[PDB]
Amino acid sequence: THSHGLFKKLGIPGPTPLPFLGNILSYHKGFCMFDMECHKKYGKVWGFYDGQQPVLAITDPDMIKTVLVKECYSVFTNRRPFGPVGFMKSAISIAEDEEWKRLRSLLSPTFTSGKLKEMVPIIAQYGDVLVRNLRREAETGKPVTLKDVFGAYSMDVITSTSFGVNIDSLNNPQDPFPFFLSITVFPFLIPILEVLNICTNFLRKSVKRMKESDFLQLMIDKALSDLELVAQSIIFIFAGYETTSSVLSFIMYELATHPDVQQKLQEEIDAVLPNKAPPTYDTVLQMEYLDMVVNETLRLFPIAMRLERVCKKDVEINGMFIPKGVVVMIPSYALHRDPKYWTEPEKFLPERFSKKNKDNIDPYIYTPFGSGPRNCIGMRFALMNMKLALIRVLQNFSFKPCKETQIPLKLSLGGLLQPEKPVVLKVESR
Amino acid sequence: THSHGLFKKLGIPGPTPLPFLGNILSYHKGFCMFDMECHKKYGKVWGFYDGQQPVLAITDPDMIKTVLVKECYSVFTNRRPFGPVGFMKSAISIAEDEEWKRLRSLLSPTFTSGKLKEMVPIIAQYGDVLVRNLRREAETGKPVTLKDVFGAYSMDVITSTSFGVNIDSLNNPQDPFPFFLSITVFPFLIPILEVLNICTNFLRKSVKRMKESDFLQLMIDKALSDLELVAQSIIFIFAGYETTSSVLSFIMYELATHPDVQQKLQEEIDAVLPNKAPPTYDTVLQMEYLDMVVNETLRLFPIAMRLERVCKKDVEINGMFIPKGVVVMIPSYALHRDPKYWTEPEKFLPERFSKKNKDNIDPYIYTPFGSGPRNCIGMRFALMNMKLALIRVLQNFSFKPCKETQIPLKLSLGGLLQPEKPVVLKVESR
Ligand code: HEM
Ligand code: HEM
Ligand SMILES: O=C(N[C@H](CS[C@@H](Cc1ccccc1)C(=O)NCCCc1cccnc1)Cc1cccc2ccccc12)c1cccnc1
Ligand SMILES: O=C(N[C@H](CS[C@@H](Cc1ccccc1)C(=O)NCCCc1cccnc1)Cc1cccc2ccccc12)c1cccnc1
Repeated sequence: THSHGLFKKLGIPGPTPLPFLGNILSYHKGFCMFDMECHKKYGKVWGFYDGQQPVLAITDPDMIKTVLVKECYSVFTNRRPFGPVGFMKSAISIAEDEEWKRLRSLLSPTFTSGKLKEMVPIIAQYGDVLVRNLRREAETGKPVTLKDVFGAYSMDVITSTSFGVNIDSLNNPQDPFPFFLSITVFPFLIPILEVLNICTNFLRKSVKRMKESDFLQLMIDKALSDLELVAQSIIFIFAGYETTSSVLSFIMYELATHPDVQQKLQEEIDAVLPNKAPPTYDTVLQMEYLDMVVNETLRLFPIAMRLERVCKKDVEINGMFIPKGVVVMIPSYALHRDPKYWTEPEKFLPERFSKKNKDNIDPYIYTPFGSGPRNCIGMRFALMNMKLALIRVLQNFSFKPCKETQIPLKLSLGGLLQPEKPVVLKVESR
Repeated sequence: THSHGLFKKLGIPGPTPLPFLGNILSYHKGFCMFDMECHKKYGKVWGFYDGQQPVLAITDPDMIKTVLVKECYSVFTNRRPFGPVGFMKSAISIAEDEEWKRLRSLLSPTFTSGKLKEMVPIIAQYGDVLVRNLRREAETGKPVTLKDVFGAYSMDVITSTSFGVNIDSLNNPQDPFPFFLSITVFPFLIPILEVLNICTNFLRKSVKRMKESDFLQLMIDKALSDLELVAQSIIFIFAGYETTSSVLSFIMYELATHPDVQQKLQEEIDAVLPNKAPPTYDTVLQMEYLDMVVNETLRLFPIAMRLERVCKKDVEINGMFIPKGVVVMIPSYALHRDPKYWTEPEKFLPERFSKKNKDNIDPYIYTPFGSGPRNCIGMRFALMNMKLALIRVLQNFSFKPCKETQIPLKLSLGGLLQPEKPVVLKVESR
């Protein structure tokens, strides 16, 4: 508990840290409730300890703009060190400084407006596998676990949008994937596990055997290793499955508990796409209410909850001294629910993002995809992927609450932003 | 042994590393013999592994100038990480990047030509305690352990040149101070010990109680903490004792085994200082042969043996790619004995440093005090301290080999550059 006097010195409020543990016992209600409580207890700026690690929480939109944008390349370049990783240290999400800058430029032309438009005719296939897999569980009046049929779709998308492998995700899906804590109170142990190779060889040799003799194309086309190829593929595999399915489950819960929004969305889909027209790249972007629903759900459920940057050297941002080594954190979940910015923040209201009202929204308060040079590189792909899925599903089915549907939806009091009970809804055919 | 293929990839020769251990088993003859052997086996550039840590050895004087001078602030700023340290991480010798740059500027005016000239009237006291402590062990024909009477002098110097405490170092000296290895093959364990406070509180509270209510003066006069004061004091205490005594023992051994040089030096001392005149700041600098003896001894015995810098990012120096994280090492001991630069290098010959021959010496081959911005900050003080001691001792005593004198002198086959057996010589009074 030696370094537990930093914020007392700097005159920054926060919860009193216990020795060794710091303030980690306060995570018993989850990161979200802890951040929402501290945002009320200490105001605009406070600090806590993840073990011996000082973490300063900031809410000033100017100070957030400074960290994420103005001083990204200079001071706030990297996220919190995460280990043990092994060869995955070369992943773009985990790499640091110059190595990250080289990876960012190398992987950036994957999600251009042109490369995304090339994927719309490809994504349109598994949307029909998604509907037909749902039409079976709908003609039988059997409630549907959404994350299963969504994850089956989300897995089909990422394997082909990046590589080209086509699999109906109801036969054998070759893609499998607590203790993830303790690292906080035992980071000294991270370099320890850095050597006993505790990092499966499943795609470590299978994806490594991407002989191919797309994102896989533009890579072999400084330079990039074939393993540097494996680690990035795993990263792009991580997001496009779990994030895509979890948000789509979050959307259908809110569309089920708010039937008025679900119908108003179905009316717009039939308008832009008459006769159940196939969704194209440009017709998806025309739908504004679909964008408002996705934006409002991501406000209530920012699947990242927090944004983090490591302060690599002493700085004085927006009139506040911040010492080297301190982790700067932006409580995305708490800011998305801050009543000082959102009227009735717990209520699902897509009209916050109407073009009449989308101007009263600060882009450093609503940050579902981060901000600055190190934002979510797969943002445009993710939004398009989820929107292409919502259109084809709502064009065919309507969703109603079931007997076993968790109303209201508890968030996972544990680590990652998921529901406690899975989202099960009744599916009816139009 | 995963990272044991770096030099095989780069096409750089070196000894084959065993798993986990790397090449540390080759240290069984000491760093010096290992460096001298590898300098012959692989030529101008080679690499080895300190456990899993790659260390690239360079001998090209241009590449040495690049690392130590041209690219010091940019790439080669810090030495190898050393731990566990505790609060001593703020020491100038251990600090890194900006924190070191702030410490360097803050402590640099301590060893100016003016501040050194203020210490000559102060150092002249304990030189007489050194002579009188020797005159007792000389009027009794009892051989003298040099490092005892030298360390007693060297301890008297550092306590007053920096603080002002006066003690005859034959009563109780309040200054006490293997496993130091393993860190190489167990650095993962360094952050581990970083928390169980394995770093005595002896001067940690005594020197901390430097109420004083000099180097201590110029400190309280960005800013500097009072603990930042303790750590630096300990650093300055480390060098001025052990380094000063060990080199003075190295000099008297060579002056004893080479009586012709010892007399030619005594003749110059009586010339510049007739009637055993007290040595002053300017009379010490006039003595060239005294400088040549000190320089030649430091060639045969560079007490640091090696210079090291951590390559903080990918670079291509003098036409050689060097990857991030690699430790760049300059084998000072091996270069000081390189026959490609020195004629009969094992032979003590102060005439190498005569002004007729001091021009045939490359300053990036002879580096007893390092080079560049991070050179030995206490160089000018150390040379003056040792020279002020040699003058007053040789003005009174002559030294001859004894029965138990180790001839030839074995170097310590262990870690730090010391003799195996201590240097014991017979002392006679002129
Ligand atoms: C609803 C979907 C998604 C959300 C809400 C989301 C959110 C985020 C957030 C908050 C960050 C951190 C930004 C920061 O710290 O400033 C991030 C980073 C990242 N995202 Fe996503 N993400 C989503 C989907 C995806 C997808 C489909 C990909 C496909 C490759 C992806 C790839 C990445 C990568 C590689 C990073 C690391 C960026 C870097 O380190 O340069 N994400 N994402
Ligand atoms: C015969 C006497 C001495 C020798 C041969 C010697 C040698 C060296 C060497 C080789 C280095 C490393 C240079 C490099 O890596 O480039 C160094 C650094 C250093 N020396 Fe000495 N030294 C001696 C005495 C002293 C004394 C009396 C002091 C008094 C304060 C001192 C203070 C330091 C410090 C603080 C550093 C670290 C420099 C930095 O990190 O900026 N040394 N010395
Ligand atoms: O990713 C989850 N935990 C991460 C751990 S780091 C790493 C994952 C990893 C790589 C190699 C070995 C072991 C693990 C990573 O590359 N992760 C972002 C990639 C997908 C992605 C995910 C989300 C948004 N966008 C892209 C921390 C984290 C959480 C949340 C948001 C983050 C945002 C940025 C960086 C780290 C973030 C995770 C979460 C839930 C289920 N499964 C895994
Ligand atoms: O210092 C010796 N071991 C060092 C270890 S790091 C540190 C010492 C320390 C600080 C705080 C906690 C524990 C240890 C240090 O501050 N050390 C240079 C200071 C004196 C000094 C010494 C020599 C020259 N000039 C100044 C590595 C090293 C060796 C040799 C030369 C180096 C040169 C530069 C940096 C590290 C060097 C050591 C050696 C022999 C006996 N006793 C201790």
